[PDB]
Amino acid sequence: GSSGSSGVELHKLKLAELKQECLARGLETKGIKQDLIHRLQAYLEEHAESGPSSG
Repeated sequence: GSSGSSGVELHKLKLAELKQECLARGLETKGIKQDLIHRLQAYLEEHAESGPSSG
């Protein structure tokens, strides 16, 4: 409505948060912050729910 935030970003999440997400998903919680995020994004894009059909 006002002064709100529409859209979640992994970056915002801390190292502990990123690792937690990977654990629940069942991915490798190894590497650094970038490693966790990169893996999360790759998985999201691959296991995309809605079609990319943009426009």
